[PDB]
Amino acid sequence: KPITVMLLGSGESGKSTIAKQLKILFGGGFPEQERATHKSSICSNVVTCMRTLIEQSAILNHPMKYQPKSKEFTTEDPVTLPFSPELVGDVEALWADEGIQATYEESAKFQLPDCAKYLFENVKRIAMEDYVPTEEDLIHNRTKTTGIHEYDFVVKDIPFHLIDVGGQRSERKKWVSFFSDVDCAIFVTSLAEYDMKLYGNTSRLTESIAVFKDIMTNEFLKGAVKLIFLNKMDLFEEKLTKVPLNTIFPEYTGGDNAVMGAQYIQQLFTGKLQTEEMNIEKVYTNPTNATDGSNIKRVFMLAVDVIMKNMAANGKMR
Ligand SMILES: Nc1nc2c(ncn2[C@@H]2O[C@H](COP(=O)(O)OP(=O)(O)O)[C@@H](O)[C@H]2O)c(=O)[nH]1
Repeated sequence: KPITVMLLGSGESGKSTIAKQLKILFGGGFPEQERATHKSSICSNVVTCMRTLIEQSAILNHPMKYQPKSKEFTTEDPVTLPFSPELVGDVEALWADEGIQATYEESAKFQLPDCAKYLFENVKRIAMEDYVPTEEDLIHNRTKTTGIHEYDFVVKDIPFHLIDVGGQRSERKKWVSFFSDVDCAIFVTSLAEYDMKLYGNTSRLTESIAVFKDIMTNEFLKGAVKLIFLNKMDLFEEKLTKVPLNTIFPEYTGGDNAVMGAQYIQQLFTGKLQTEEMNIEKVYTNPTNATDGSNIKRVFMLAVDVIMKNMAANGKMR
């Protein structure tokens, strides 16, 4: 029987990106027909993300040199099926325009999907008539996984079964207790959300923390190893330079140091629990960059050993 792993997290923690990444690395990836289903949302995101920046450049007074010609940037209507011929061209001009670039740097804050820059840098290839999304596009594109995804992979000749629990907090609860005999629960959280508000909970950070505190006391998850992926370490490093951590936690003295800062956030989730960073009741932690296949491969590897060691010591095996 396969080793079972359950992914939990808040929204926009990147847990769905982790799951696609493991299917690519250890599953069979995604076949052309599965990939082609993502064409419309990717094509749509190209336009909507850029409308966002144009609108924000007005709200934030960064005048534009360039002026869009295409049908697509004269309307708020949903995005049609084949792009107008001029769409490609003015996406490239727009992204190179001084005012748009200035607006992009003030990304904190309005709400710009993480995939924006990737979409723009890839527009020549996305706007082609015969374009079929690649696995890398699927990694970077934003999708809403209304939540219950299963699959199997193998790692170093050992069967794994992955349960990806999505949905509202209210249905997430339903599924956690449905699955029996889970060997490992992986909690994913976005480091870059430390400054984002909400309104029960006030901020994204406190909402994630309370989710995690659930996992730690959930009686159906006793027996399961608890791992935390502090995700979006890349985004967090950079974000720290525009929104310093002590503007959110004035009781913090570590400054620009993304390592010390990630630890500070990590310690807010784990309190008095014993913890262990896999990079050299007990909670294992590791920062991650889910859009980096190489990073997720190296990191899940450490994880397999932690899961195996633990199971051996708990009288479970294979
Ligand atoms: N830059 C960066 N983006 C990420 C990372 N992890 C996830 N994302 C992005 O976050 C967006 C949505 O995250 P998603 O996997 O759908 O979250 P979930 O479904 O709520 O668990 C996608 O556009 C991803 O490309 C990361 O480590 N780095």
